[PDB]
Amino acid sequence: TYQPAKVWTWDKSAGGAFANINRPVSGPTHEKTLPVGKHPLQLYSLGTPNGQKVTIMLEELLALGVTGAEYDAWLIRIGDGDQFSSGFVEVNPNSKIPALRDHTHNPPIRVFESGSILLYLAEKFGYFLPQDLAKRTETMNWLFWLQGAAPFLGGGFGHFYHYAPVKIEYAINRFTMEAKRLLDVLDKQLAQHKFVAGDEYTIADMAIWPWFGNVVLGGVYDAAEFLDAGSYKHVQRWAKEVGERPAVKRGRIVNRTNGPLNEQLHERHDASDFETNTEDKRQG
Amino acid sequence: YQPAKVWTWDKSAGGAFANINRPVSGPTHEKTLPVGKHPLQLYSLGTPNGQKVTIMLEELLALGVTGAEYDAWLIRIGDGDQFSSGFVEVNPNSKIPALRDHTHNPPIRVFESGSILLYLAEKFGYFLPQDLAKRTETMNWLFWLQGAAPFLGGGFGHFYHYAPVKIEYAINRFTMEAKRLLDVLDKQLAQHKFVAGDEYTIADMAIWPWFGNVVLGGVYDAAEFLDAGSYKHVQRWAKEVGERPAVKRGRIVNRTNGPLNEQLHERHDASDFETNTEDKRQG
Ligand SMILES: N[C@@H](CCC(=O)N[C@@H](CS)C(=O)NCC(=O)O)C(=O)O
Ligand SMILES: N[C@@H](CCC(=O)N[C@@H](CS)C(=O)NCC(=O)O)C(=O)O
Ligand SMILES: N[C@H](CCC(=O)N[C@@H](CS)C(=O)NCC(=O)O)C(=O)O
Ligand SMILES: N[C@H](CCC(=O)N[C@@H](CS)C(=O)NCC(=O)O)C(=O)O
Repeated sequence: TYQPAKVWTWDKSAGGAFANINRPVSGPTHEKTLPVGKHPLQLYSLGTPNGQKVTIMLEELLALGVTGAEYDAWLIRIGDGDQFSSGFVEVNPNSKIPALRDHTHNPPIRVFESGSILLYLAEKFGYFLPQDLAKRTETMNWLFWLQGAAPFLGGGFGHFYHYAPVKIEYAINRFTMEAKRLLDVLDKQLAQHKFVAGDEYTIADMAIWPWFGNVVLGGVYDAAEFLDAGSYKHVQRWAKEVGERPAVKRGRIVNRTNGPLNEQLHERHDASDFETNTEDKRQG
Repeated sequence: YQPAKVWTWDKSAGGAFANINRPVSGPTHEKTLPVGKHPLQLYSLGTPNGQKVTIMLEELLALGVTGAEYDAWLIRIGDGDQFSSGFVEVNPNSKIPALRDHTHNPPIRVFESGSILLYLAEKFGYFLPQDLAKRTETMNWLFWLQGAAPFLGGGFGHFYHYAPVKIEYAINRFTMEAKRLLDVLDKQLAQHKFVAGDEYTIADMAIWPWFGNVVLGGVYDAAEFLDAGSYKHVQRWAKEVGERPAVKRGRIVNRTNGPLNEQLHERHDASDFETNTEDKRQG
């Protein structure tokens, strides 16, 4: 019967999902400077649920004509360890996407953590975060909630249900029960409010949709049936409402490398890229 | 064992926190929350997440910010107090800490410890830099904490410490990550006195009760396992922050175990630290 050691040590031979990238130590593995484009915002990211939050926000800002939200979204393949380049570590020492630099300052200001990037963009431009203190505070409560909940959905439920090479009943049960509890909190909130934090769409919706909205629409971990996604009537209503917004349809495909080819735009350097550079146009 | 097509909730599970954990949210009983005389009403327990907030409130009072006066009411999460109707009304997620600011009508509810730290920093104007670069870097680390603690607590703490059955696969996954996060923090503190820069902020208050106390042996009985003495900069900073007068006080609010002089079950007036700690209630 297994007993932990007095002092944990790393077995590099264990293998398994993300074996090639996960380590007990942080920092750079190689020297590479990040590319920088002509736009004021430089984003270094991948179209996972956390990258999508940020590119949905950027697209929503552009739809309101916000010229300062123009951006270059450079692809960082986390499977290849691009997050451990010297250049990437300088923008985010935690080596996770998304990471952004705002080049309208000197020196440029780095922003890492998807939730921090959403708050930074909301404050910078003044949209998608209410002015009223009570409404702003509710919006922040739900944004934080997501930032504290996604780790359970991804690092817990998604890991054990989808990626782990061994199906562990105790861990699947613990993390599926919690993912359901979180969906239930979200469902009972959306029963009473059009959007997560109230009557208006905010950065809280943008943070939550790529995780909880996509999970119930079948888009993450092949888990909608296992999670009984159809039982969360109000999550479904809201996930379809937010998912149909034109800026969400564009934001959700930026830096995306899975799904239908016509729903992948591997980098974004101008608005016209959506017309000409999606992966369905690059098959020859 | 193979997962089902659709997960169903069995009982017969009696593992750690199995008696409070459910796949559904909402109240288990009806009870109103107590309300005291002070402007800020806190409903919490002195776990790492409660301590973030009581530290901030004590730091603000140390600066003479009288509007941070607070009632810190005890919520016993092991008794299901987080599932009363009154508690669900302040935080529909049923976790502590949760706070209401009764200087508004209706009072403004604030839930998630990181949301509370931000709300208080913005309300009073302390512990969140005004310079945009420094402000942004403080928020990066605060959000980093809020996204990292789930792995330290609901992963590492759960599988290493609380679960009586030690599941090697899970313990290796979450220990590795705990150490990676410690190393991030150590490499940052190698270059900076506080987590976000030169000055103490809400980011230190968020991170200390988790990563600071883990390295000092205060959480999960894990310092040896984690090789915590290897993170020299986390140790330096953890000791430096722990010496702060307001940290010494904040860390004991709503604590219900440990030495008697390190337990103040509720805080309802500043003199409670002199009169009403569990050691002083000894007759
Ligand atoms: N708390 C984070 C989590 C970010 C995150 O988990 N990014 C993942 C991809 S979605 C990643 O970069 N993983 C790289 C790795 O684990 O090495 C945030 O909200 O930004
Ligand atoms: N993301 C959270 C987590 C809060 C949390 O995990 N609270 C725990 C105590 S430290 C809790 O109330 N647990 C009660 C339960 O799980 O039923 C926050 O930062 O406030
Ligand atoms: N270090 C990895 C990389 C995979 C990954 O980073 N997953 C992301 C989603 S793409 C995640 O669970 N993020 C948690 C969060 O968003 O807080 C792992 O072993 O789980
Ligand atoms: N629902 C429980 C209760 C235990 C609990 O709430 N743990 C807190 C620490 S006291 C936690 O890990 N919080 C995670 C966070 O702060 O994000 C669990 O099964 O993990």
